[PDB]
Amino acid sequence: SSTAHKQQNINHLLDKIYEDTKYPDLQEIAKNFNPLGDTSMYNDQGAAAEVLMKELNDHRLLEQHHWYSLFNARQREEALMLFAVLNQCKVWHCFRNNAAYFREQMNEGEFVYALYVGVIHSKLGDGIVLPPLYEITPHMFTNSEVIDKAYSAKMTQKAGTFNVSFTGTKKNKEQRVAYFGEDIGMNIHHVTWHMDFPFWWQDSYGNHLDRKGELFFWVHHQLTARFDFERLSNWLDPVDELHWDRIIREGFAPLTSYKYGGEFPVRPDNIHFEDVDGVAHVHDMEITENRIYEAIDHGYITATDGHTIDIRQPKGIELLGDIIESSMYSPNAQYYGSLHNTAHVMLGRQGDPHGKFNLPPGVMEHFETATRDPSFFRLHKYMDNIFKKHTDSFPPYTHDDLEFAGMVVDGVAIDGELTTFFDEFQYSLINAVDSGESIEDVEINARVHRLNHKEFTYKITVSNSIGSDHLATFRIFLCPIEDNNGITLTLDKERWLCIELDKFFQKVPSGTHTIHRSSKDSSVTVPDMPSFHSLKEQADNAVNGGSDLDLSAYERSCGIPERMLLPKSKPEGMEFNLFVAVTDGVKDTEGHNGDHDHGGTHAQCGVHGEAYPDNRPLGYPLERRIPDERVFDGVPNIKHVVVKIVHHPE
Amino acid sequence: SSTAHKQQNINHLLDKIYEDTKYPDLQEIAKNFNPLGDTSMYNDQGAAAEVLMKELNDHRLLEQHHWYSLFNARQREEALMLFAVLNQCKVWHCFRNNAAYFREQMNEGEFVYALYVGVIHSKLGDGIVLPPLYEITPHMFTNSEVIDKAYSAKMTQKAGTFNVSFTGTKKNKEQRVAYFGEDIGMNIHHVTWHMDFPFWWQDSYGNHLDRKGELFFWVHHQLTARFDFERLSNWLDPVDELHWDRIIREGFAPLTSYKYGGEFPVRPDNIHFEDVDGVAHVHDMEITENRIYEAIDHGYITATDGHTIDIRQPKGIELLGDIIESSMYSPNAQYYGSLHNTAHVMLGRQGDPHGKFNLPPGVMEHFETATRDPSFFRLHKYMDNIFKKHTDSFPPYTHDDLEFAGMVVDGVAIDGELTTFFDEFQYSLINAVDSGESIEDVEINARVHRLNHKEFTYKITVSNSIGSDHLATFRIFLCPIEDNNGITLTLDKERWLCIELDKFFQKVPSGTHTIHRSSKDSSVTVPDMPSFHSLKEQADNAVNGGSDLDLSAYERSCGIPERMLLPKSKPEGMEFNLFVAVTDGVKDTEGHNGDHDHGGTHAQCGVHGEAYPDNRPLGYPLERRIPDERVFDGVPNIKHVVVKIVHHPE
Ligand SMILES: *[C@@H]1O[C@H](CO)[C@@H](O)[C@H](O)[C@H]1NC(C)=O
Ligand SMILES: *[C@@H]1O[C@H](CO)[C@@H](O)[C@H](O)[C@H]1NC(C)=O
Ligand SMILES: [Cu+2]
Ligand SMILES: [Cu+2]
Ligand SMILES: [Cu+2]
Ligand SMILES: [Cu+2]
Ligand SMILES: [Mg+2]
Ligand SMILES: [Mg+2]
Ligand SMILES: [O]
Ligand SMILES: [O]
Ligand SMILES: [O]
Ligand SMILES: [O]
Repeated sequence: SSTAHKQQNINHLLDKIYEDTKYPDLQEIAKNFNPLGDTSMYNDQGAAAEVLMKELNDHRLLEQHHWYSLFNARQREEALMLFAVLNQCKVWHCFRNNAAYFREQMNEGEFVYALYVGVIHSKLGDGIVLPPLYEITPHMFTNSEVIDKAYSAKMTQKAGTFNVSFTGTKKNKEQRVAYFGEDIGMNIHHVTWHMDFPFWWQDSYGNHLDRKGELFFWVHHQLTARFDFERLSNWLDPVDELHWDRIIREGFAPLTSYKYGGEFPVRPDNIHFEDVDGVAHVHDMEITENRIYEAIDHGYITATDGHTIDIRQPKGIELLGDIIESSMYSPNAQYYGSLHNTAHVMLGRQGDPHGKFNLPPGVMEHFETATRDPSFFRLHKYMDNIFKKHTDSFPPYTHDDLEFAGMVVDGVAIDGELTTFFDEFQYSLINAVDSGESIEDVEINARVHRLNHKEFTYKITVSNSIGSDHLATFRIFLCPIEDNNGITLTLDKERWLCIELDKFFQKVPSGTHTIHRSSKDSSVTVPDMPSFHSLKEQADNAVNGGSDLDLSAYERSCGIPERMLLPKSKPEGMEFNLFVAVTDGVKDTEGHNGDHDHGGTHAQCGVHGEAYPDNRPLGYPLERRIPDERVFDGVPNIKHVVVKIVHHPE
Repeated sequence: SSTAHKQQNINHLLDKIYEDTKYPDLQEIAKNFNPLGDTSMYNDQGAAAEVLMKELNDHRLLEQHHWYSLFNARQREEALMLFAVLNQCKVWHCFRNNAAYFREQMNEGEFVYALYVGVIHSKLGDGIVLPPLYEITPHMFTNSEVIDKAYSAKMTQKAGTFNVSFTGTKKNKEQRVAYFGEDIGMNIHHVTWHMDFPFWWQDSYGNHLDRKGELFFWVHHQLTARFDFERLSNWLDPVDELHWDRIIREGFAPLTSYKYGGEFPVRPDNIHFEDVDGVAHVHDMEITENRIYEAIDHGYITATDGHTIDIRQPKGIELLGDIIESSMYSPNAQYYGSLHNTAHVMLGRQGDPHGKFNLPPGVMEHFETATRDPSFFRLHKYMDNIFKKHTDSFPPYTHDDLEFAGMVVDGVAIDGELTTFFDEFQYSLINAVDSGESIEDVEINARVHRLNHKEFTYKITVSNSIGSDHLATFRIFLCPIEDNNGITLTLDKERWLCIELDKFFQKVPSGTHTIHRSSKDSSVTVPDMPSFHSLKEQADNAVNGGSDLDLSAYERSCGIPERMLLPKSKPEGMEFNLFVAVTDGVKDTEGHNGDHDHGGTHAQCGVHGEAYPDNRPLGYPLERRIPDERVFDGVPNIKHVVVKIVHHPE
């Protein structure tokens, strides 16, 4: 019931997840605990526990040792039944005991999902650090070749560390950017964002997820823009957008497998979409798309009873994210459907669209794996352009809109060269292999090459010519100067390609002062996850003894990995525009304070258990059309400078 | 150097083929034997050993733990270099020592292939029974799910027997006939036929393979006709033929994996052929096809210098098989290419035709696996129709052609009901899993359901009204009466669909006599292979002690499995025409004797180390057009009767 004991409990529950628990205390609980024995431990007096126990007793739950997809409606419903129980627990012993009990009864994929979102969305989970999913379920992050070497290492009872190479061949130009969507941390960022902001969320679970639909737009806009920056760095053109009536040019072979369920399916190059039995017809996707664009071009969403909901206003983008994803916040799912989530399944199933071949779900049908597929970025550019029609519909900002009166950016510079490189990172495959009973384990690791960069610090010189210190928001973006054809981009053509590097609030005293901000402190990024082995060691050292470790150290798992803050760029160097906008922090943070702690990842992942701290539209001030660059040049609190990034190859 | 010791040596060499040998004697030989140390052990005084050793010493051979395809030109060349050495050994110690030495140096797939064809084509191999390849390399015969359970059984050190189900789902109508092409014995029949009659054979290896090109036509004609009989039994239409300019309707997901190389690739439904980089353009296949048909319709094959080779003669079909397969017997590979073998690769590679995805060869690129793919039978019907244009070009047989004067078939009947069913068969997966060092093995088996039938005996009453006993050939075929639409077939429309059930030579004494022939004695079929475990036990029992076991018991591994002699048919029963032709055995066997032993599989697999014993065209007397059924009805030595086959489901 302390953080050390809770962390250890979670560590134990997630250990060797494909086998019955090996911890005597958890075995005893799974044997003897009755989820219905004392309903006073629940806030709903047992309602959720009754629902799940009835499903269990009627033999209606998915078996153990079976693939699980969050996009599968019934499997999701089953996972959410366990989430609902955990979420109702008043105290930790309820949470732990129900987790231990249902770990041994329910499908492992459902259980892991429910336990993670249960920890994230319950106050009882505060202070717990979830192990990286690439060590809890390594199959979802590790190609089949390396798993086989792990299987071989286990079959032969010999330790080893095995190198993971990217999918494809050098003949496949898309392999040039495999280090983006295949990065294990980028995959954790993506799954964790959706765990923090789930489309199935209903506020009856206990609280509201502030601005979720707009953050849904923004986080995926940033994934798309970041991927395109890697393409530009590797002599590739931007991704095309998907369209339902045109071929998906770039196929994909994941070369990965489920632990149970077989190899992930492949998609050949240059295929037309086919209807997917049990999911949707291609034509249904076109109609859904049309209906969303009808709302955007009408300027209003149509409610279930036909009345209009105005979207010509700052929350319009959020309501659009609600209906596009779609989430349970959608005002009218009967009419607007679920374009984005259904599209994930439509794409994921194109290797077996009629269920003739007994193929498991595609990589697009899991947030753990979706960015590994090149078609992820074609789909999300397509979706991004829907949002962009709405954001482009507003009048361009004026001088008066943008000016922070009395605040001028005199200069922008960086301390330290902008240098990227690849280094090596290891994670454990032990959870992927079968052990027991009464046979000892051996160390089995994967080694991956990952993008990284050297530390740097921004130097932003501002002059506050008001006679008072003022809170300011510093908004930092990296923008392309030229496209892959060497063509110089206008600001209007740059703005939608810019990637967010940082956003922070800082008091600017009167006078001229230099603000320093380290790359490591970015509110866009989070560090590499601590290893499962490290979390066990720290939790065990605390429990066996008694030591209050400041676990309030790790960031969150949602956020672009720190190592991927910068695009790869080129060995010969590339020049980019570093764009800084300094805006009125008093107005931006009204209702959430400026001195308050906002965590390490508020730019795209918000603040755990709090409202979103920045009132401005996501992407401000680049999210509206800029047809006249003179407007931005005339605003003293906006400035961009040219910076150079060099890739250091091996 | 005796059969017991040779069998044990082979057993040891093939044991746990993915790991260094565990037998101390073979380890010593691999360490100390010099293939170039005493050239007097070779018939070529070491020429072949020098070629292979140079390749080995120059690091030019395929690494161990890598996929192998006989259709890969360079990998085949490497395997054949080892075959060439084994084939030159004068005595067994040369054969054994070179096998042991190169087992530890060469790729395991190349080694197994070379060792099998070396045993088959060397007189030193006489009396050896090769273990079934499904136990030597189980990955090539076992779906990935079951291998994973084997991997799990090994990782956990627990014995088990695991059920293999057919690929696909019940929504896939092609799964109705998966028991044909996925039968492990049918796969061994196919690989062994090609090992007995390899397209790479050159007579400089020591002997000629009699009528090989015509047997190539015939064995594949019979595979195609037998598959279509299973389709008819399961309410399916006949397979369509492939065409290079039309879609391949039926895709395929093997759900199988290589031990090294990854999962076998899938082919989606309804794809057009694409050019395959490094293999051929689709257009090249069309041109090759056209050139073959030009020879057929000209009535002659064009030699390299332009002179004509007449094919309007009994050996024409053989020369066509030579140029179509193509084999090294082809008179003009520069012009006629290799339609059939290239088509195997063209089909096999359609999941990755441009090498972008790092996918290993398809199931069509191994004789072990090719019949698992539905497209196998569409390709081979296409090829079969090329041969049929030639065979249809000859004048129909006349009464005088067909009559065996003084020999009448008075009656045809069967002792015993014709009943099919499915039963269970087990084979070991131990060679598929990793062991060692110094850790004990455990029993790991696959259980498959396989077609089978009850024993029956033909009763053929003949009257020999010549005043002398006469040798006769009994030719027995099963022919459809109606197609899948309930339409009654004419004899001309039946004949190409008939399947060979038996062919035997027997002296018919003067008078009226009943000939009895058991289904078990069919010259078309061979029994199930003895298990690797059984072969080890019998060889070990002989070596450790001294006992001359009549190993001259097992048939061969080439031949339709006995269990698959009859089509499945239907639970409600199906009627077929049983066609018996009794022909002049003196003329049919001229040059090969009648009383001589022809083995158990001469109909399609010939006689090991001897000429083909039947002079008639393969398929006689059904291989020419029969436009006038009156001709066959007027021949007393031909008779057909209606028989019923019933399937007994579980
Ligand atoms: C794996 O990578 C490490 C460093 O990244 C290297 O030392 C080692 O040689 C590699 N192993 C293999 C088998 O290539
Ligand atoms: C496997 O098949 C056997 C007989 O074919 C049967 O007894 C057994 O129940 C099957 N096992 C499973 C797990 O279905
Ligand atoms: Cu997402
Ligand atoms: Cu998405
Ligand atoms: Cu063949
Ligand atoms: Cu073939
Ligand atoms: Mg299922
Ligand atoms: Mg290779
Ligand atoms: O997403
Ligand atoms: O996504
Ligand atoms: O073949
Ligand atoms: O074949």
